[PDB]
Amino acid sequence: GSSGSSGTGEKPHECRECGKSFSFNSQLIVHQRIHTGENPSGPSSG
Ligand SMILES: [Zn+2]
Repeated sequence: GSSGSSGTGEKPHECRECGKSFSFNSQLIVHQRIHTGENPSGPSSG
């Protein structure tokens, strides 16, 4: 089972959804499609 750790890396594009980081925008965009794309466990409030 996956684990949890701190300090992943600083990138010019962070995912306010989960907290991920992508050196490039195009990337963060393809990832965010996972939050709005489906209906996970409470993605966001507003
Ligand atoms: Zn995310």
